[PDB]
Amino acid sequence: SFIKSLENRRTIYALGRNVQDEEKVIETIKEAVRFSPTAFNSQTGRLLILTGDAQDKLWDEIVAPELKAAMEAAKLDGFKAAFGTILFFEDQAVVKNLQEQFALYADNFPVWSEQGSGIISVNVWTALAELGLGANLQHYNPLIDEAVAKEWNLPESWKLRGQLVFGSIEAPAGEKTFMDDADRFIVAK
Amino acid sequence: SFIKSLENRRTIYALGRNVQDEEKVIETIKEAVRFSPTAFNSQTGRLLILTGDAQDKLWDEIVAPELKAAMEAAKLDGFKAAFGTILFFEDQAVVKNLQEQFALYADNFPVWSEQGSGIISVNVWTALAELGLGANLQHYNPLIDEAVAKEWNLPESWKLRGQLVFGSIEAPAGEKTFMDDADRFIVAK
Ligand SMILES: Cc1cc2nc3c(=O)[nH]c(=O)nc-3n(C[C@H](O)[C@H](O)[C@H](O)COP(=O)(O)O)c2cc1C
Ligand SMILES: Cc1cc2nc3c(=O)[nH]c(=O)nc-3n(C[C@H](O)[C@H](O)[C@H](O)COP(=O)(O)O)c2cc1C
Ligand SMILES: Oc1ccc(Nc2cc(Cl)c(O)c(Cl)c2)cc1
Ligand SMILES: Oc1ccc(Nc2cc(Cl)c(O)c(Cl)c2)cc1
Repeated sequence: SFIKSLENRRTIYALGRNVQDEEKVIETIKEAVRFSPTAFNSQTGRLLILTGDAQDKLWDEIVAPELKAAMEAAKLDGFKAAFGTILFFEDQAVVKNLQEQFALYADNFPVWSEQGSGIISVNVWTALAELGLGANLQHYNPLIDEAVAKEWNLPESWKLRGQLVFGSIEAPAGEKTFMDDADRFIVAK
Repeated sequence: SFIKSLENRRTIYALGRNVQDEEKVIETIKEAVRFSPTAFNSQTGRLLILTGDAQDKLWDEIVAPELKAAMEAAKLDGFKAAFGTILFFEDQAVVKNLQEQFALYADNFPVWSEQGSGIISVNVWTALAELGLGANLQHYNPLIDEAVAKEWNLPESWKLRGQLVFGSIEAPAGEKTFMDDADRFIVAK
């Protein structure tokens, strides 16, 4: 069931590279984004999908130095050890064009774009889990933005929002609690 | 499959009240939100689920007058005709507390909350579609916020983000196009 698929998606930090069919994984990532809704069917999400040498490079040559340099003013090995990383962006050129075309909803489009990033991120995350792969979602933006844009020659208008690290599950998810229903759902007739 | 479930979710404007098991619908809405991820497991989403008389009241006694009064400074019948409306909020008290506890990520929590609203909205939307029900997502916030808060005695800290109108499917979804893969997915090895 769909609810079972949602329940099956979890944050998995212990990731490896025991991935059998990388083509199928890419196809599934694309499909999850394709079938996600966005305001005005604006489809503002953009993805950079890194595996292999590019995966090593992101973590060793971009994230680590950026962090070290920032601090001066480990967990990273765990991210690098994964099969890959999906970097999620939102295309600001499209958001800007929507603000111009429909000045009525100018303030809304940035909000709806942010919601859209959440939407495609979890749809991909859940689709990967259905393949038996684990993932975790990181946020080393805005620190790594410029280096990522330069290395993979990305448009300036792509605004980095999240990095979904994914791979084979090497240890189970931890415990998770849930709020009291009564504190977040009200039903009225 | 999960991808099939995503593809099955569509915007349906022609909605009715031919809903067989309202308890099951409510259970499914709750489960979809429960199993959605949020930053720090903060679970900031809040829902007001309106059916029956409350559904009529929202559209006839709140949305319509607020709109008419705003304009002075139809489609609504189509929304009213649905079985119900799920109003999605984000609890600002929790966001504020997170900003205080982890001042390091103060700027992030509002963003992650917005993403979370997108996340739970589409998970519920898709779960409803799996039950054979249709829905559409509206945004009459912030115009109706105060009236909604007063009528259903909601906490001030609940910030209205979206209204998912749902019910039986009375006409099929319209045509939808998709961007070129090449313009939104980059794969690197
Ligand atoms: C919008 C968003 C931002 C998140 N940020 C991070 C993060 O930066 N680093 C991290 O390790 N997990 C992050 N998480 C993961 C959440 O902590 C996790 O989803 C939550 O604790 C529920 O656990 P689960 O994913 O196993 O269901 C984020 C999740 C969401 C939805
Ligand atoms: C964040 C968000 C905001 C949306 N805002 C509205 C809206 O205010 N009114 C409306 O009728 N549809 C709205 N939509 C519906 C989109 O236009 C619709 O999802 C998109 O055109 C794709 O069509 P589909 O839902 O049939 O897949 C919104 C969708 C999303 C994800
Ligand atoms: O209260 C509102 C009523 C109608 C709209 N118009 C609208 C219509 C569509 Cl199809 C959208 O995807 C979006 Cl984001 C907005 C926006 C706000
Ligand atoms: O670059 C970053 C690395 C680690 C964090 N910490 C963090 C850790 C968890 Cl479990 C979260 O749910 C969130 Cl939202 C943030 C935040 C940003």
